[PDB]
Parts: sequence; C-alpha cells; structure tokens
Amino acid sequence: STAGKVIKCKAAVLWEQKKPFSIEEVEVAPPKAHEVRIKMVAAGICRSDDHVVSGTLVAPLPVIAGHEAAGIVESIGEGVTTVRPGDKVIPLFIPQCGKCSVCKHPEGNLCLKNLSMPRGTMQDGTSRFTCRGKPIHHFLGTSTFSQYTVVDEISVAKIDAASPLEKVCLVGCGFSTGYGSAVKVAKVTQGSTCAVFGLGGVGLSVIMGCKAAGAARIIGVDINKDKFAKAKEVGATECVNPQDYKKPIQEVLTEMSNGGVDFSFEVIGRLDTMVAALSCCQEAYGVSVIVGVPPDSQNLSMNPMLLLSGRTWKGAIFGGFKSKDSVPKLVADFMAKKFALDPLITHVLPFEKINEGFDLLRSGKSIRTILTF
Amino acid sequence: STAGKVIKCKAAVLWEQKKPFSIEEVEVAPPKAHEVRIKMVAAGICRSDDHVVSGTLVAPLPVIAGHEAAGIVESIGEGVTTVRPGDKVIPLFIPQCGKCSVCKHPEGNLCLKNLSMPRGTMQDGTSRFTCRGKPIHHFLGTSTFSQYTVVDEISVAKIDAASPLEKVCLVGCGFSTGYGSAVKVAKVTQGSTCAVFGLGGVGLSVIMGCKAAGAARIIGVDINKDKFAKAKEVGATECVNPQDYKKPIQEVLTEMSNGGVDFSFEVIGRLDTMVAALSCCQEAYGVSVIVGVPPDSQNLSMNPMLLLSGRTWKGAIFGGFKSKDSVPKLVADFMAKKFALDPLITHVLPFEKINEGFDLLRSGKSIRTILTF
Ligand SMILES: NC(=O)c1ccc[n+]([C@@H]2O[C@H](COP(=O)([O-])OP(=O)(O)OC[C@H]3O[C@@H](n4cnc5c(N)ncnc54)[C@H](O)[C@@H]3O)[C@@H](O)[C@H]2O)c1
Ligand SMILES: NC(=O)c1ccc[n+]([C@@H]2O[C@H](COP(=O)([O-])OP(=O)(O)OC[C@H]3O[C@@H](n4cnc5c(N)ncnc54)[C@H](O)[C@@H]3O)[C@@H](O)[C@H]2O)c1
Ligand SMILES: C[C@H](CCC(=O)O)[C@H]1CC[C@H]2[C@@H]3[C@H](O)C[C@@H]4C[C@H](O)CC[C@]4(C)[C@H]3C[C@H](O)[C@]12C
Ligand SMILES: C[C@H](CCC(=O)O)[C@H]1CC[C@H]2[C@@H]3[C@H](O)C[C@@H]4C[C@H](O)CC[C@]4(C)[C@H]3C[C@H](O)[C@]12C
Ligand SMILES: [Zn+2]
Ligand SMILES: [Zn+2]
Ligand SMILES: [Zn+2]
Ligand SMILES: [Zn+2]
Repeated sequence: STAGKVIKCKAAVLWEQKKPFSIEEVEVAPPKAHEVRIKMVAAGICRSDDHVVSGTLVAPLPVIAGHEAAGIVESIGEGVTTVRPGDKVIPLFIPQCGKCSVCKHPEGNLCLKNLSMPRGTMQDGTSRFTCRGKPIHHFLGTSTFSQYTVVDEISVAKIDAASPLEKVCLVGCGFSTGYGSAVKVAKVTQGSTCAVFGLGGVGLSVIMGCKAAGAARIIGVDINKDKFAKAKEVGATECVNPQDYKKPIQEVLTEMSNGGVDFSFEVIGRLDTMVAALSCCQEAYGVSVIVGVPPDSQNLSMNPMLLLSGRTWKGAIFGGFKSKDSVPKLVADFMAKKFALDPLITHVLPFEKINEGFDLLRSGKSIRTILTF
Repeated sequence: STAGKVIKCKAAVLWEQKKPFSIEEVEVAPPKAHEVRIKMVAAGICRSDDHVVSGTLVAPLPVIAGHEAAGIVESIGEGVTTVRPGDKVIPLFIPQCGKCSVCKHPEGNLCLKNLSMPRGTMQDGTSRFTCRGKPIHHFLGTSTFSQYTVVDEISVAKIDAASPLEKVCLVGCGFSTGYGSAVKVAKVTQGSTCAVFGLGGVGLSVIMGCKAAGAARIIGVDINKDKFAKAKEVGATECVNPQDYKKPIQEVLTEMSNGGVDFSFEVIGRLDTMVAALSCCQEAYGVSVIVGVPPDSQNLSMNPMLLLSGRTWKGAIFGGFKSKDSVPKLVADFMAKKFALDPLITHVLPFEKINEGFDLLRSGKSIRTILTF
C-alpha cells in the first residue's frame, strides 16, 4: 500500500510570517524507527498556530504547523509498540517519554524530550517533509496541518476506536489545556469564586473545569462582548468587558468578589492581563494561573509585593496533564459523556479552507474551527 | 499600681530616616478596650526594622519600631479575655481576628485587620505614645522597642509561663518566618533539593525547616562567605558565593541540581535575586518562595515563560502561620526541644545599646542580636 513509501499529499506550508498558508503538495517520508505516520482526519485551529504566523511565537520557517488534531495510523516504523496501523490517535504536542525525571515526578508534565519552538524537527534532528524539493520544518513534533504527518512514538497516543475525530481533536489541545488548568493546576475548590480572562476555546474550557470543580461564581472577562453568551452557556455566572469601566479590571474584580477572587486564569496572552489576573486574586490565599502565551521578547513588569502577601502565581502547559497517560483517558471520559465539546465548535471547514479558518479566528468570529481532511 | 495610669518609660524613637534611634522618655497610655499593655523583656533586631531606618520600608515618622519580641502583661483593658497581668506573651505583627475571610480560610494568614506600613497606629487609628509634645506612631501594631508597649488583643499571644523570653522572642518573627516558609508555604518534600538565598536569621530558619522536612540537599547562597559556617551547622549541605562565579547564580544552581532545584527561597530582599531564585527552580515543577522585603515602589521585570513551563511562585508573610494559633504552639515545640534557637543568636546587648545592635547587623557580623530591657 503506502507503507514504506514516500507519500505525496496536500499540506499547509507556512513559508513566511504574516502571509497566508500555502496549500500545496508535499512529500512525506515513511516513518523511521520509533516513528508513526498518521492520516489526519480533523485538526482544530488554536491561537498558538496563529502565533507562528504573527511572530508572537518564533518558529523556524518554512514549517508545517498544526498541533490540535486526530487521525488514523497509516504505518509504523521499527520498534513501535503503543500504536498499530488502523488505530485512531491524537498527536501529543508535549511528549511523554515515561523515563525522564519530569515524567516520573507526580506533578510535572514538561517531558525533557519536548521539542519546543527552536527545534523544528523530529527527535532525531531531521525532517520528514519536503516541498518543491526543499526540506520543511516540523512544529511541536506534530505538524498536523497535512493530510499525512510523521511523529515520534512518545508524541502520539492511541484513543478509542469509536470516537468522533472531528470532535475529540480538541482533546489534543484546547479543551484539555483549559479544563486541566482549572481542575489539575489551580485545583479549583467547591464554592469558590473564579475569574477567567479570555473567552476563546481555551478560556471556555477553563470555565467548564471551574464549573465541574463546583465553583460558585465564574466571572468571564473579554473585550469582545460577543463571546459572553457562550461563556454563560458553559458556566460563567457573569461576564465583564474591561472597556466598559472607568477603573482597571483588577479593581473591578476585587470589588465584585468582596476582596479578591479565589482563582484567576489568564487565557489571552498579554502581559497586562497576566498582571491584572494576579492582582485580582485575594492577596493572602488567591491563586492565579497563566495559560496564555506571552509575546516574544517582552518582559513583564510587576510589583513583588503582590506575591509577598501570600498569592500563588503559576503557569502550565496542556492543563498540567502528562500527555500520553491523559489523552486516552480524556477521550474515554468524553465517550462516557463526562464533558462536552460541541460548545467549543463554531465552524467546520474543509482543510483546503485553512486560511478562511484563521481569518475567522483573527476577526473574533469563531471559537474553534475544525478542519476536515 | 501602674494599672489605669500613664507610664513614663524609655523607648527607642526614630525621628528621621537614616539616623540613629533616640533612647527617649516617652509616655505610654493605659490600654483601652481590648488592648494589652506589656512590659517588654526581650526584643530581636530584624532586618525589617532596619528597613524602616534605611527607607527600604516607608513608615510614618516619628515611630517606635520593633516587632520581634516577648514580654509580660502589665495590665489589660476592658473586655480582654485571652491574657491576664503577669502572663508571658509575644506581640503579633500580623493579627488573628478569627472573623475575617482570611482568618476563616484554611491557608491564608494575612488577617484583614493587619496594620501594615502606612498605618502607624493602633487598631482604633490613634496612638498610645507621646514624646516631646507630640504623638509618636506605632509600627505593625507592636512597637516593641519600648520598655512598655500597648497592643490590640488580636495582636498578642499568651505563651508558656516557663518560657525563656530572651530566646522565644525569635518566634515573634525570624524563626517562625523562615521555618514556616519551608514547612508550611513551600511544603518542602523529603529527598528534595532546596536553594536558600540569604543566610541571615530568616534564611538560617528556612534551612532549619528544609532539614526538618528531610531535604536531601540544601544549598545556601550568600555574598558574605562568613555566613557559611553557621548555615552548614544548621543544615546546609553546601554553600555558594555568587561572587566566585563567572555565570549568574541561577545558572550555577541549575547546573548543580542537574536541571533546577525543587524549592528555592529568596530571603534577602532584592529584585534580581527574586527573579534568580525563580529561575533556578526546575521549569516544570519547581516552587520558589519570596520571603525577603523588596525596596519600596520598585517593580521587577521577568520573562513570563518562566512560569508558563510549570513553575510556581509565591510569597508569604510570617511563614504562612496564622499567628495567634501558631505562636503558642511554636513556643511549646521549643520547650519540647523540637527546634533550636541558640544558633540564631550571635550577640546580646542591653536595650540601651540598640544602636550598637543595628550597627552589628549592618556590619555583616551578626545574625540576631537580642536586646534585654
Ligand atoms: N498553556 C498552553 O498549553 C496553551 C494551550 C493553548 C493555547 N494557549 C494560549 O492560550 C491563549 C488562548 O488561546 P485561544 O485559542 O483560546 O485564543 P483565542 O484567540 O480564541 O481567545 C483569546 C480571547 O482573548 C480575548 N482578548 C484579547 N485581548 C484581550 C484583552 N486585552 N482583554 C480581555 N480579553 C482579551 C479575545 O477577544 C478572545 O476571545 C493564547 O495565547 C494561546 O496561545 C496556551
Ligand atoms: N516575609 C516576612 O514575613 C519577613 C519576616 C522577616 C524578615 N523578612 C525579610 O527577609 C529578609 C532577610 O531578613 P534577615 O533578618 O534574615 O536579614 P539579614 O540582613 O540578616 O540577612 C540577609 C542576608 O542576605 C545576604 N545578601 C545581601 N545581598 C545579597 C546578594 N546579592 N546575594 C546573596 N546574598 C545577599 C546578606 O549577606 C545577608 O546575610 C529581609 O529583606 C527582611 O526584611 C520578611
Ligand atoms: C505549548 C505551547 C504551544 C501549544 C499551545 O500554546 O497551544 C508552547 C509555545 C511556546 C513554548 C514555550 C517557549 O518556547 C519558551 C520555553 C522554552 C523551553 O525550552 C521549554 C518551556 C517553554 C516555556 C516553552 C514551552 C512550550 O513549548 C510552549 C509554551
Ligand atoms: C510583614 C512585613 C514586616 C515584618 C517583617 O518583614 O520582618 C511587612 C513589610 C512590608 C509589608 C507589605 C507592604 O506594606 C506592601 C503590602 C501592603 C498591603 O496593604 C498588605 C500586603 C503588603 C505586601 C504588606 C504586608 C506586610 O505588612 C509587609 C510584608
Ligand atoms: Zn494549542
Ligand atoms: Zn519524559
Ligand atoms: Zn482576621
Ligand atoms: Zn521581622
């Protein structure tokens, strides 16, 4: 079949910052030892993929981006034991080698084999993609905006064969990150007051986790008032737009919560909202979690007295989940109806319309657009 | 005999920043409702009292500083029920009203009735001290650099009648703060690697707590190498002087710990060491606690990606302990030989030689100087 052969297929190649993805033919090499070649079925558009196009994130170009997705194994290289041809899988943008000291720690999830922004390759340092005869870089070891991709085994998890890939691709990034940020990283408590800054796909998933944790109050914060209705549908008890007030938003949230909230989340990616989210939590016992990706080459300025009083400030990737252990469990929980993903899906488009999906996100009109291959 | 009447005694008044304390005759009013007048027996010289003199901390002047101390109750105002004349007590620079949101919270200890720097008075907004035809401000509700002081009842804890006050005054600030920072705020784990920046009285107490928690490695960091022998006596496994290295201290500690420490503590009061302490903790699961007091009105600058990878940054006052509940317990623990205080006392002087005590601290030769009244 195609096993052992170079596959020619369609992919979305980003050749330059601030330009449209180029949908064109690429050559995908067969998998080497401990690698998995996957036929993609659905991919979501995450704001971090847009960060590569705007320069917010600096990744080596040209590149095949995409990290929130699901597909079916087409073939495996020598030594693969955790997946087989025909299995439904989700690529893991943070790997889980299971042997490093972070993988063995009870709370860490940033596996030391992670391939972050500067490392635009597979684990062996090379690429499996060619376009117009030129080598193309990988992204986060996943590169899912392609009809076929090749990933390292520690970067892929087998999931339930009955799951709907057009929905569960969100477990690869958006949903898990927000939900885990509330239930695992902040460990929101029953009856608490939470403030969530940013009501995109990840922020809505933080609201779902605060509601599942039993929070009594969930204040959504966004400058785009069109995001409020969906936020309330999934759990927000109130929504506030910072542009409607004469005072800084942290002052407004502190007054609203009678002294500061128990848990706050920054799910935007701005330095001023990271500082405001910290400030609006209660000065002695509040907890603030940074989920948004800050702008490249910019430092945050803050008064350390905000921490000395007793606040906890922390960040996390992928909701704190150890990726290969958690993604299959999250898909099984979805199959058991333990959470819902339809509230995050506002648009469905064929993969070929990827640029239209990115323009929907940039214009503020969508939450998650799912691309179907 | 002195109950209900003004007491004329000596106190150390600070009339101007960067000047010596003046031992002067002051008038101490009798205690009003729910107030306790205390005969001081011993007071420790903490670097935060020196911060008032240097301008690192801004407090309304003139002022009677002092907040680490122990004494005996001389008289009680109307309604007092938790202490009686003749009881040994430790003034609490952070109160425990028992009724506010923080006091009712399981982890929080900055009671909403705390009198911080701008609030140079008793709880009722007035002063009990007069000197040279003028009212003198209080400091942290305690003002212990006086033969007699008056404190609100939510700011005083009764302790064991057989307690050695010349030693347990350190439970009023340095010891408790450092020890709690490790065992209650950071919750140091057995077998972990800790880094302690600053080896003064509070840093040595942090080392005592990390050793009590079973850390496997405790790295003391100080630019004054004369502080290393005592740090190793109380538990440090190694000491490093940043001046001996070409690289910044956070990189040195990251290498020493093969990727970052589990727990780091800033116990100095500098913006750059607060950022260095956060950077030297492990990027996915490290915890950094800010204990030092930074300079007034100055923000720090940092890369938020230090937190997005998974680090936790927090600060705490008085080791996270709820004060009225914890001070008597810590004194009982001292009487039962659960911890030691002599390692922190390097010098003893009469109260009349307070300026010499501050000169000792500023010269780098002392850890804690205990003043006897
Ligand atoms: N930590 C992680 O593992 C991880 C995973 C996913 C996404 N992310 C990051 O999380 C952030 C959210 O991702 P997303 O896909 O939900 O994005 P999104 O663009 O869909 O949502 C961002 C929301 O922030 C709102 N917003 C923008 N500026 C604002 C301001 N100044 N004040 C208040 N609201 C404002 C926008 O209106 C929008 O609704 C991004 O920075 C993304 O890169 C981090
Ligand atoms: N959070 C609280 O509740 C609390 C309570 C007590 C004290 N404090 C603060 O804790 C800090 C320590 O107090 P202390 O009484 O132990 O003070 P201290 O002056 O005895 O000790 C500070 C130590 O830091 C060292 N130091 C200075 N600059 C340094 C540098 N660049 N690198 C490495 N080491 C350096 C000094 O040599 C010294 O040994 C002070 O800022 C004080 O205000 C906070
Ligand atoms: C996981 C996320 C992209 C996925 C997404 O945001 O949707 C990426 C974007 C920026 C990345 C971070 C930046 O490259 C900065 C850091 C680089 C270090 O080598 C690892 C942690 C580090 C903090 C990275 C962790 C993780 O790879 C990040 C946070
Ligand atoms: C407790 C400590 C003084 C005693 C000690 O340092 O030894 C004092 C010095 C500076 C004070 C801090 C500063 O006044 C800044 C903040 C003021 C807020 O109103 C309470 C928290 C706040 C963060 C204060 C908490 C506490 O009163 C501090 C931290
Ligand atoms: Zn993402
Ligand atoms: Zn690993
Ligand atoms: Zn209280
Ligand atoms: Zn002190």
